[PDB]
Amino acid sequence: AEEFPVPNGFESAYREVDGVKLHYVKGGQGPLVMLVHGFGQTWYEWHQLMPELAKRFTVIAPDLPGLGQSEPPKTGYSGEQVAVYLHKLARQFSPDRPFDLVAHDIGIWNTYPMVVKNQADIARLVYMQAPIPDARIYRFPAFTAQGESLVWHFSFFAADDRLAETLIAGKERFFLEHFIKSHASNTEVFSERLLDLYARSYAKPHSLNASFEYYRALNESVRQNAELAKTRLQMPTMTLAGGGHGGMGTFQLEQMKAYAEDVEGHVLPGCGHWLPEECAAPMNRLVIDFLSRGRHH
Amino acid sequence: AEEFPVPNGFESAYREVDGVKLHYVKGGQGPLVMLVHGFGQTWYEWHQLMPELAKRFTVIAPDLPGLGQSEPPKTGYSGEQVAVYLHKLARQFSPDRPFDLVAHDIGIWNTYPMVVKNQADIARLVYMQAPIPDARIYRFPAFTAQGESLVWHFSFFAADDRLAETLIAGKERFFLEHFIKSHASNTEVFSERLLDLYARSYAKPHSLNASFEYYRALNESVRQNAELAKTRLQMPTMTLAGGGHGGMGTFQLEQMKAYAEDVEGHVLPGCGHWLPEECAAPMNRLVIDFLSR
Repeated sequence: AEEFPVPNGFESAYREVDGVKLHYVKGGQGPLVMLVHGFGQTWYEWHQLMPELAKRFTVIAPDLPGLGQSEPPKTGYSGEQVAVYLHKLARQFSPDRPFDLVAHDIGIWNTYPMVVKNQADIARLVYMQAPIPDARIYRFPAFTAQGESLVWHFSFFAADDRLAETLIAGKERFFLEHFIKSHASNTEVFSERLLDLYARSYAKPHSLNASFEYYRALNESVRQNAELAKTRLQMPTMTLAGGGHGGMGTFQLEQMKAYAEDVEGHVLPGCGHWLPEECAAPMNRLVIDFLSRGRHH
Repeated sequence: AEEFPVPNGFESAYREVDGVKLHYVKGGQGPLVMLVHGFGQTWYEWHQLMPELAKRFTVIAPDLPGLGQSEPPKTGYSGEQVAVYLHKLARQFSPDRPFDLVAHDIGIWNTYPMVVKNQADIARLVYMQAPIPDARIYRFPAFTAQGESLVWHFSFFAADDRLAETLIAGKERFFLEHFIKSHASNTEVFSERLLDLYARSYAKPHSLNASFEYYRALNESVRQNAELAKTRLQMPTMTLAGGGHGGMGTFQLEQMKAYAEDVEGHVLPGCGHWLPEECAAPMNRLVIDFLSR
C-alpha cells in the first residue's frame, strides 16, 4: 500500500538501516540528491519537484523515522540520532560520491548533525523554513501583536503527559488543517483532498507520537548542536524562507550565516511555511538552479 | 445546584448588570472587598480567604462573565468591556464608599480598565500572577531550555477555528489538570475532588468557549490599555507572585511599578501560579494585612 501517489517513473521502496525500515521514493539518474520533509508531511511534499530534478539527478525522498511509511527510530529522536539513519540511507545509494541535500522544517534538525560530521559527503545543501536547533529558538515569542506566534507549537508538542497526542487523537484532520493554514500565506493550495492525504498518514498512532517526539528531543538537539557548531559548514549552501504569513523571513539566512561560510538566501514574497506547495514554481526553480551549478546528468 | 460548596455565613446569589446575570458569593460586614478569579477557576479559589476577610470586610467574589455560574457578556470579552460589569456589580454593593479589589490572573485583565478609569472608587488594590495586558507580553518566550514555557497558552487559547475548544472537548479534566500542575509548585493541594469541581464548571460548553474568548480579546485589551495607561494609578497597591515553578517572579512588581505610584510587592518562594491554593496561608496573611492597615 502507498499513502501517497508515486510520480510516474519513480519507485516506492524500503531499506533497513540500523534495524529500522525506512520508506523512500526514488527515481532518476545521475548524482544523488536526498530531499527530507518536515512536520505534518511526508516525502510527498516533494512530489512536484522530484520529476524535474530526476532529469538531472538520482532523487531519493525518505519518510522520517516514525512518519509516513517509515518505522520509528530505535535509538531516539534527537537530531544527531536521526541523522545517522538518513546519512547511512543516502550512502547506500551514493557510497563513493558526495550527494546533495534539501531539507524542510524538522528535516533540518534531522540532517544538520550528519552534514557537519561528514562534510565531504555533502556536495551542496538547501535548507528551508525552520531554525537549526540552537539557543536562538528560546528567543521566539509566545504571543505576538497579531495573535498566534510562529513556534508556540514547540511548547505544545514538547509538553509532558502526552498532552499533544491526547488532545489531537481523533481530531487529527481538524488539527492539521488548522496548523497548516495558520502557517500559510497561499492557503488555497491546501484542498480538502490534499489535507485528507496528509492527515491519514500522521493519524497512525505511532506517527502521531513520533511527530511530537521530535519536539520532545528538541532541547537535546540544541545541546548536541552547541558542540557540533564549533566547525562551520564549508560546502555551498542556500536557504529559502517565506516572506508571507507563516514564513521565517530574514531569520533563515541570518542564522545560517553563523553556520556556513558559503550561503545565499532567498525570501519568497507571498509564501508562508509550505514553500513546495504554496510557491512551487519559484521554489522549484531556485532549488533546481542551485543544485545544477554542480555536476549533474 | 451550586457548582462549589458555599462557606458558612455566605450566600450564593445573582445580580443583573447591563442585562447579564452575574453570579457571586457574598458575606461579611464592613467596607467592600471584591475578589476576582482567573482562568481555569471560579469564585471558589477564594473560599479560604473569604471567611478570614469577612471578619473585617464585606466580601464579594463574582464569577467572571461566561465562567462559573455567570452569564456570558453581551458586549464582549476585552478588558474594558468586562470591567464595566465588575465595576457596576461592585457599585451596587458599595455605592457610597470606595471598595478594595483583589484579582488573580485574567481577573487583572478584567479589572484594570475600571480601576484606572474610576480611581476614586478604588481604595486599595491587590494584583497577583499575571501581566497587565501590554507590550511586555510579547517578550515572553515560546519555548525554554527546560521544556514548555509559561505563557505559550496565550497563543493556543487565542487561536481561531475554536482550536482550543475543539481539542479540549471530551478531555476537559485531563487538560485542566495538566494546565494547573504545569503552572504549580505545590501540586498536592489539587485533590481529585477539587480538580473534578473545576473541570465540571469550565466544561460547560459556553464556559469552555468563554474561557478562551478572554484570550481571543487579549490583543484588543493590550491596545485599549496603551491608551488607559497614560494615567498612572494613585491608590495603594500590592503585587504578589510565586517564586517557584509557574510563578511570575519579579515581573509582577516590576511591571506594576510602571503603572502605580504607590506599590509594594512580594515574591513567595516555593509557590507557583495558584497562590490562593498552593500557598493559602501566607497569601491570605499578606492580603489581609495590606487591606487592614
